[PDB]
Order: sequence, then structure tokens, then C-alpha cells
Amino acid sequence: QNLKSTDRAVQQMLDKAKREGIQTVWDRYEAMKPQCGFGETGLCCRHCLQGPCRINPFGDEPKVGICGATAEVIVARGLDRSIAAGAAGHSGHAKHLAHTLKKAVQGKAASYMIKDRTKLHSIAKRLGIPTEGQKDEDIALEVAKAALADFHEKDTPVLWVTTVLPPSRVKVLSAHGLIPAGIDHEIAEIMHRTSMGCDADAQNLLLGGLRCSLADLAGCYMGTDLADILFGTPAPVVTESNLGVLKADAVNVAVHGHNPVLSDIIVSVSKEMENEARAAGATGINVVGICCTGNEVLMRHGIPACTHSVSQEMAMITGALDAMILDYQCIQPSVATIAECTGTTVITTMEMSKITGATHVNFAEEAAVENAKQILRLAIDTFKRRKGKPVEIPNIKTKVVAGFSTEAIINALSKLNANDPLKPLIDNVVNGNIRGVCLFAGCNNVKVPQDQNFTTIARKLLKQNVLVVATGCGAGALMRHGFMDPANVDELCGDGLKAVLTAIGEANGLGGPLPPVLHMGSCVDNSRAVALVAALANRLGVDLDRLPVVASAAEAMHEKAVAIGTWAVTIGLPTHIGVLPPITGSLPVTQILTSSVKDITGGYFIVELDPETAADKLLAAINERRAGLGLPW
Amino acid sequence: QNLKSTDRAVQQMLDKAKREGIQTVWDRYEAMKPQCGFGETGLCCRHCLQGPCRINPFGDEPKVGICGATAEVIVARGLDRSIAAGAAGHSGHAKHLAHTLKKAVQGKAASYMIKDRTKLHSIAKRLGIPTEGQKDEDIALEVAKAALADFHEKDTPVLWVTTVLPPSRVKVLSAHGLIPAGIDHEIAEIMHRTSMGCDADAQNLLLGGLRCSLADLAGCYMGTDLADILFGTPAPVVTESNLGVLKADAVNVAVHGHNPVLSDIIVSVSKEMENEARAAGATGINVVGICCTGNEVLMRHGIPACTHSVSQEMAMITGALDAMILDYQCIQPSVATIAECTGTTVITTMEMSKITGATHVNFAEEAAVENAKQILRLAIDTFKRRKGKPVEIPNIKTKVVAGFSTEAIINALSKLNANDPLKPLIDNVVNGNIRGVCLFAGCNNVKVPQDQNFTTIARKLLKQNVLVVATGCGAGALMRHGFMDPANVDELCGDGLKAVLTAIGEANGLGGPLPPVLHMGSCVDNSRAVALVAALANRLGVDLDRLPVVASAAEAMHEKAVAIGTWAVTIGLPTHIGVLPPITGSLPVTQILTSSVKDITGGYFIVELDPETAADKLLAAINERRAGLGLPW
Ligand code: SF4
Ligand code: SF4
Ligand code: FES
Ligand code: FES
Ligand SMILES: [Fe+2]
Ligand SMILES: [Fe+2]
Repeated sequence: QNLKSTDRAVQQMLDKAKREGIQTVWDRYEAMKPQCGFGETGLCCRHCLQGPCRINPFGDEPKVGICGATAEVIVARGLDRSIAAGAAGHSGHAKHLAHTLKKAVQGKAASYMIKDRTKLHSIAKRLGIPTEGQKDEDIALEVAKAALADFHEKDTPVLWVTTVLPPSRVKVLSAHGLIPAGIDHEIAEIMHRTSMGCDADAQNLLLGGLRCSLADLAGCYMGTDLADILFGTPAPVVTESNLGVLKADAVNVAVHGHNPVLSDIIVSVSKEMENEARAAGATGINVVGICCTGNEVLMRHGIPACTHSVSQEMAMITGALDAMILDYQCIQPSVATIAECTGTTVITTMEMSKITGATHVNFAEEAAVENAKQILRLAIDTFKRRKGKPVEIPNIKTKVVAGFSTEAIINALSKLNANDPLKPLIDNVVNGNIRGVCLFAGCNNVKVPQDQNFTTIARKLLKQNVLVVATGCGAGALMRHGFMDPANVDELCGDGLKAVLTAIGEANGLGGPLPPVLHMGSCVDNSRAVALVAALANRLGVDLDRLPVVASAAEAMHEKAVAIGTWAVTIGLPTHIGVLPPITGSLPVTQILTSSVKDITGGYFIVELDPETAADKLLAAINERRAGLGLPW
Repeated sequence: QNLKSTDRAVQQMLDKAKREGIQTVWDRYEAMKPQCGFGETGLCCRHCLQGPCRINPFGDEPKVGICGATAEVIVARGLDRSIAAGAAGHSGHAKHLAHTLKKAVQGKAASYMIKDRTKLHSIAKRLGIPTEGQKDEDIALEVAKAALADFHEKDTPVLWVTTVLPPSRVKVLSAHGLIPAGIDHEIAEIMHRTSMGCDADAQNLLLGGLRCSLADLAGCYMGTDLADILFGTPAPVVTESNLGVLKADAVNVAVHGHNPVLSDIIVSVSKEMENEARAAGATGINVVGICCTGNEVLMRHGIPACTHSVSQEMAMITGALDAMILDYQCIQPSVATIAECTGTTVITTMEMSKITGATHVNFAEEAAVENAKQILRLAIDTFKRRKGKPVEIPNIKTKVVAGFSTEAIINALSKLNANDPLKPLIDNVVNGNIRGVCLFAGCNNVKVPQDQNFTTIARKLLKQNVLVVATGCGAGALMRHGFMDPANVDELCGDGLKAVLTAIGEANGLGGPLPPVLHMGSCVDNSRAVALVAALANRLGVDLDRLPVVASAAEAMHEKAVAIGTWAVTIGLPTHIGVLPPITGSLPVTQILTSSVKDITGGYFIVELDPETAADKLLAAINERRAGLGLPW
């Protein structure tokens, strides 16, 4: 079982699933081997009804698609569609929040409100929306309207790109035609240009992909911005992670998917339904997180994280998960079938994301509290059904310090330098106590023993004094292995980094260091890392492609992760991916993505499946940037 | 060679390509056999980096995707993405025209203008835009703004759906949640819901596909509307088709792709460059059409059609094609490589559709005449290079009567009944002289001997007194085989249909019948068939699903054709497809699309690869509708 997951709680549940005859994602993967080599290399096209077409990576025919599409066209078109799909997810999330904010301030959804007025005003200023003598509700209406306007063409480009990157970066991108005109406009143009008999030049196709990836960035940044307005900007919080956060004697409710519009309300209503739960024989409702919506409520409310990504089924296998409340994205549809075995009530809530066999309870923002109560009463009923049934919750959890929004990191640093908060961080980059910054992002992937790449790479980087930040299920991996517990600083961190984390933590009152890794939130909250890195660039007067900052999507899975990796490259970062994207069937495309793009954006992909080697390559990238700034390394 | 194409001109050029060692689409198809059975059946998924996943149609594992995606989820998700891709193409075309109209009336593109003021006013009225006391330029600005507004969410749904179908049809669709909210909004929502871990219910997914197909319909209708405003509504015209329209002693220029914004200007500028051409030793510039942009200039200007779809390379093989001027969609990228062999100058013009090895000449609507002259001078130079080179133009052409816009059909009918023009058509449906109506649409496909299904089905239907209309490369097939020459009425048509075509043609002055098949235009001009059928529905006071009207995408290829077939079903038509879409790997999805959808929209797919059987099934569908109206059959 350690060949499947490096998480001991997951291993324990894999043994339980095995002896109970419950098929898991790992079993489904085994049943898929050997996987198709055409698909693995990207040398397959189904873009018209003359297909399917394939190209042998090596040897004899077929060498070309039926319409004449070359390997580099086919590979580039497939990649572009994955970027567009990712952009569609993050920006769909953002759109949902924009409509929620609009309804809130129009009096149509009283369960929602402006919680972070300071954030609202800062965003308005950034967008050029007047605030002086205006009512907050009117400012918010204008911010929501601006968010929606960025989905289509208008007299300005996408402001959630052009107003969040430094002017010099916008200039580089504009010179290459990479600034998106509208989010949904770019998604549609990708689908058009990649359809049969359209774009058939690899460089042209890939430039289109870079532009669409910036539409994805805009959607991420918009989603973080609007969620902070509505639900509060995260600040440091302490909680726990892993399956041991479930409680046999409570009604255990997982929030799973992505959007806090749903989960945030589940959290607050669950508190109000405590004596209902107790009337049912439970101690209360224990809300726990899975995937990014779990990260959202962890960051804002300290809701403990149950599990993440590939291991999500394992929460159900305990026998203790009374409900799994879903919105969209990254939910294995197997959960609907496993629920039949485990007793769990799986509940979908969004019209565009249903799962055959799950109960659907429409969630309307206009009726959010009532809908939440209906959902939570299903969960209480489920608890009652498992009275007297044995459960097997692994007694395995870690302590997690999280909540490191960009605002929170600046505020923490400000305790060392009140009027120049980024300077103490830069000072320690310059003196070598901080070698550079690495963002871990993205998924787990069944092909990689769960968490092995994240923890292997992070350990090497921490020992080398890298400041490590994380989001999504990368943060999930790290938190479940103790990388968010300050008690582990002495073991994990180099002496430089330890000194810095200790100095900040002591100056912020909590008699000890910051944690080894800073949790910056959900996958849309990769945008927070952009805000931090853009602020450093502006403070230093250099573009992002000069900074000693890298990213690693160490165990990537979703199309969303492909989009994020691509915008990380587009904004100027060396960006590791630890699984193979379907590009190796075309050397010219691989060379563009890993080498020639450096001449366009300054960023580049590092494709490396061996995590020790990946760590070495990431350190080399950081140190090259250090040398370019005239720094020792 | 007759096993490849039933077109004798194509056969002749296949012999020339063979003896010259020039690889064709048919050769590339042969080199692809046997094709992947997983892709053919739709049982393959590459929506995340855990894939590729496949499902055996029958037998043992794999039985399910790695995430738990079932065969019916996988099939439905793939189909939905193809619909979204098609919608992205037609609506991208429409968007381009909307921006062109806006520039024209704002004084930014003087090469363009309002040519059809009557059409402009009719569209404005339909959309609810005031015209009384308004300047045409202001009305046009408002129409262009409305077109652009339909791409995104707003306070109304997509007006290029809701204002073009009868209220009772809008009501049916709205009750099922099928009216699109915005064109690009729907495309993006499809990409989201079909990404990993989102929608996983076949019926839900397919309803999403139906709604996205209506976004495609909107794009088609918008494209026809705007092109008519800018370039004129078609009226009956006489021209010729097939490779014999090329002229060895002229500069032969093919317009290929889709958008008249390009081709229309090539036509008018080519006339002005006649003595330049003659100075070069040519008789003039001979503009000829390929694919839909060829159909656009055929319909409006009588520009002869060279060839279509699968056989497009054959125009180059003659040795006489001096230039091929491209915008986007349905262009085999092989043309860039074949041009090296044949001498032809292949020229791309749009930023999102380039082909490695082709010359790119940006075309800006603001500079259209100058850009056109630059392009045409490349073509004249190419002519000069082939002085003294033998060419082989098959001496094979047909006469084509075309230009049957809906307005043109109504006007023709009005010669028999001035104030109730649809009544003579309905009278002859009722008395059985016209059994029903069949629309042929869509592509050729290399899997089917070229044109075999279109001509086989059309011959059977015509003998059975069906009024046959055609668009796109279905019209192309029919015209190249003589179905648009009135001289062939006695041979092809049943006595009822012959009597009707004769009575209309005689009443319209041209001493003989209308042609056997009415050419209604390009693929976006499938929207014209909708306008005709909606007008018949309104005149009879019934919905479209009661009318004896069917469609046949007899040799479908592009994602666009999938989208069109799907909206034909959604608006209420029995819709034949003569190639296998990738759905047969899921019986539940197949049953929805071919049977249960009848209970939702009244329409349904008829999947039938044998064209004699397809004809029988289409006649049975027509006659079932006749019986439902209380008519003899
Ligand atoms: S677009 Fe070209 S390569 Fe793709 S399936 Fe169609 S013929 Fe094959
Ligand atoms: S979305 Fe599911 S079925 Fe598709 S490639 Fe990923 S794991 Fe496989
Ligand atoms: S041939 Fe296997 S992914 Fe298409
Ligand atoms: S296994 Fe062949 S299309 Fe994927
Ligand atoms: Fe996520
Ligand atoms: Fe077309």
C-alpha cells in the first residue's frame, strides 16, 4: 500500500477497502494498464469524424493525420484545449462568485454580504472604480459588473490580468499579443482555432495557449478577490488535517469541490444546527474539508482538512462520513457508487454538475440557509442510520498552521519593518538566508505514489533555505505530512530559513517560528502567490523573470493544473511539472515549452518525473536567477 | 478511384496525384487503417493527466475510467466538447462579421457598407430595435451591439435563438432549460462541466449539449443575418461547378474557408485588377470557390465553385491553381505542403489560423482593398511562373442555378400567391405533390466514397416527391452531380414535384422549372432553412416537430456538423447522420440521442451508414409527420 500512497491513514483505508471488496482509484488505474501510448505522447486526434487519427512516435505510418495535421499541430491543439478547459473551470467559479456578490448587494441574497470592506475598496482602486463618497453596495456592484465584463470583449482588455501584473510584464506580454481580450472569448477562440482545418502552426497555436492561460489567471485572481470580499481575507489560523479529524460520535460532513459560496454557508449553518444534531444523538456537526473548497474553509475558518485529491474515496471507507456535499470539479464520480457500500449520503448542488446515483439538492444563493438546512438534515438522518455500526477512523492527524494570504504575509513581515514590509524578506534573499521561493501547486495523480514528489522535493528545497509556499492539494500533501506544523522547523529547515521563520514568528507573538511551508490557499489562490511575487517585482523594480521564484506542479492531474502551469510560465517563472503532459510525441512542441518560450516570456517548463532530480533542477533555476541579480548562491 | 470519389473530375486528379507521387487525403486515410476502436466508439478519455483512459466496448477490464467515469459519461462528455467546438467556429465567424459591421458604420472600414437596408430593418424589428426616425448607421450600430451582446450573459437570453423560433418552440425549450444564456458563456460552461470531476450524469450532460447546440444555431443565424446586411441577400443566380471552371489562360484564385468578409472583397477587387492580370499575360483573374466561402460568393455573385471538402487538394493537382486564399475552418493543412509540388501560392489571412509553410498576409478590414491587392499580386506573380507549363484541368463542369435564400424562395412562391406566399407550398404538401422537405447539410468524409450518400439519398427522395434543399458541401456534392441544373428535373423528379417546380419556375419567368434541389447557401445558411421552416410552422400554427421536414448530414465530418445536427434535433427535426459519431460505445447515450430525446424536443437522430436504408428511414420519418397532420402518404 505504500506503493499507492505515502499517507499512512490512506494506507490503512486501502487495506479496509481491499478486505471489503470496494474498488478504488488505484484499482481502476491498475485495470487500465497498459495505457495507450498514442494518448500518453499526445499523438492522437479526435477533432473530426474522419478520426480517430494517431501518429506513431517512431517508425512507419501513420506519420500524419488524415487532414494533413502534423504531430506538432496535433500535440499543440490537444494542449490548447486542456488549457481552455482549465480556464473554463476557474473562471466559471469566478463568474459564480461575481453573480453572488451582485445578488447580495442588490438585496436578492441576504445570506451573503460584504465581509471585507477594506479588500473591496482596494480592488475598486486597482480597477479604477471610484470610491470617494460612494456607498459600499454601489462600489461592490461596480466591482461585480467589472468582473462580469472581463468575460467578453470590450474597450479594455481583461483587467484581472492587466491590473495585477507589473506594467513591464504587461508590456512584454502585449508585445507578443498575449493579453486576453475576454475570458470566455479566449476559451471559445481556442476551441475554434483547434477545430479541424483551422490553426496548423505549432508556434501560433502555443501563443494562443499562453494567452488563454492568462484568461485562466484572471479567473483565479477574480475568484480569490471576490471570495475575500464575500467571506473574509484569510489570516493565520491553526487547525488539523488527515482522516483522524473525523469523529465517530459526530455527524461528519465533508465539503468537497471548489466554491466557497456553498461551503462557507454550510459551515455557518452547521453551527446553528448543533442541538438538532445533538437531539439526533450526535455531539454536533463536524464539518471537514476535501479538495479546494476544504482549503477555502480551512483558510478562513480553520475547518480541519480530511483528505485531498486522489485519496478522496478513503474518507468514505472509514464508515463515519455521513454526507459529502459537492459543487463542482475534482470529484471522482466513483463516490456515488462507493456511497452505496459505505452509507454516505453524496449530495450534488449545482445544475451543471450532477452524478448519477447521488441525491441532488439545488442550492440557490437566494435560499442558501434553507437549502443548507435541507442538506444538513439529510446528513443527520444518515448519522442516525449508522447508530451502533463500527467505524474505522485512522487515529492519524497533523497540526496545521495556515491562513497565509498575501495580506497576512505582508502583515507578518511588517512586524519586522512597519513601512517597508517586503524589505526584510528581500534582505534575507540577498544575504542568502532565503535562497529563493518555490510555490507547490496542483493535484495528486494516481500514477505517482501519493505525495511522494511534493514531500521529496520540499525536503530538499527547505534544507537549501528555500521559502516554500503551497496551494491546493500540494498544500494538502504538505499539511498531511507535517510541513505546516512549526514543531517541525528544526528537522526540516536549513539554518538560514529557520532563522527567518523564527524571527517573523517571534515578532508576531506566538513564541516560535512560522511553519516550514506557508499555506496560501486554494488553487484559485495561486493568484495570491502572483500578488506576492508581483509586489516583490515592483519593490525591486524588476520583472518577474528576474526573481528567484519557481513553481512546481509536482503531481499534476487536472486540466486546471495545466492551465496554472502554463500561466506560471507566461508570467515569467521556471515551472516544474512532475507528471508527463501529452507533449513528448512532438519534439518541436516540447522544445518550445521547455526552452524557446524563455525568449518570449522568460519562464519555461521543467518536465521531470524523478523528484530528487526535479529538486536539483529547481535549485539550479533559483540559483541562475540569483546569479542574474548579482547575488551569491 | 471510384471507390474514393464518385466525382469523375476528382477521379482524374487522383490518377494525376498517383503518377506524380503526391500524397492525398485518401492515401493518409489508408495509412491510418485500422483506426482505433476506442476512439471510433467514443470509449476514450484524455480529460486529465491520469489518462488516457479507455473502456472496452465488450468483454473484461477496463470497464470504467480511472476517476470512476462510466462509458455513458465519457461518451457524453466527448460529444459535448465537439458541440462546443462547432459552436465556437460558427459563432467566431459571426463575431467577426459583427465587428466588421460596427467598424463599417463607425467610419473605420470604408470597404464595407450596408448593402441590404431592407434586411437591416427587418432584423432590427425582429430584435426590438427602433427604426422610425433613426439613421441606418445608428440602427446598424445597435444591431451589431446586440449581436456582440448575445455572446455573454445579460438581462435577456440569446436573442438569435429566442427571436428566430416560434414562441411555442421557445416555450418547450425553456421548460427544459435549453435556451442559451450567452454564446461564449455556453461554450465555456460545456468545457467546465466536461472537465474532470464535474458533470457525470449522461442525461444532464446531453441536455447541456442541446443548449450549446442552440448557441451554435444562434451563431449560424447571426452570421447569415450580418453577411446579408453587409454583402446582400442572395437571389437566384446561374453559374457552374467542378474543376472545369478553372481556366489555364487565367490567373486562377480559389477562395477557401468560411467568412465573406474576406472573399467578398477578393471578388470585387479581382475585377478591378483585370488589366494588371492581362499585363501579366493572363486573360483576367478567375476567382473560384472552395467550401463555404466559395458558397457565399456563389450565392451572392455567381462565382463558380471549383470543389468542396474532402477533394479540395485536387484543385491544386491540376497545376493551374495560382493562389488559394484562406481564412479559417475546413482547410486541410496538407495544402501547404502540396503547394510545394504544384506551384500554388497558399495564403493565410487571419491571426488565429496559420499553416506552417503558407505565406501569411494579414487581412485587416480597415485596409481590405489594399490587403486584397497585395494578395492578388502574389497570385499574378504565380501565374507568370507557370508560363509554358502544361496543366491538366478536367473538362468537367455542371450548370448550377443557386441563390435560394428564404427571401428568394418566398418571393418565387409569391408569384403564385402574392399575399400568402407560403400557401402554394403548403397546398402541394397537403395534396401530396410535395411529400415533405429534406435539408442536406454538412461535409464529405473520407470514410464514405465522396458524394455517394448525398446523391443516393437525394435520388430516392426526389423520386418520392420530396422538396430537397441543401447547404454547405452537401449543396456542393449535389451541384457537382447536376442536381442544381433544371435540365435534370425530368430525370430526377417525381411527377408531383416536377409539376410544382415547373409551376413556380414558369411564374418567375425562366421558361422552365426551378432546379431539382434548392441551394440555400453556406453552412451558417442552414439558418435560412430554419427561417423557412419556422415561417411554415407559424403559418400553420403548429410547432416544428409536427412538420414533414427532415435533415440529413449524410457524409458529416467537422465538429460544426455535429453541432448543426444537434440543433436540428433540438428544434424538432428527424436528423439523419450518415457516418458514425463516437457514441456507439454507450447504449444509454445512443438511446437518448436516437429515441428518448423525442420526448424532450420532438426531434431525434437517425444514425444510418447505408444510404438506401437512410433514404427509407427519412421517408418513413416524413410520412409519420404527414400522418400526424391527418394527411395521406
Ligand atoms: S482533425 Fe485531422 S488529425 Fe484530427 S481527427 Fe480530423 S482528420 Fe484526423
Ligand atoms: S477524467 Fe477520468 S476517465 Fe478521463 S482521463 Fe481523467 S481519470 Fe481518465
Ligand atoms: S489511439 Fe489511444 S488515445 Fe487515441
Ligand atoms: S485509445 Fe485510441 S482514441 Fe484513445
Ligand atoms: Fe482545486
Ligand atoms: Fe463550412
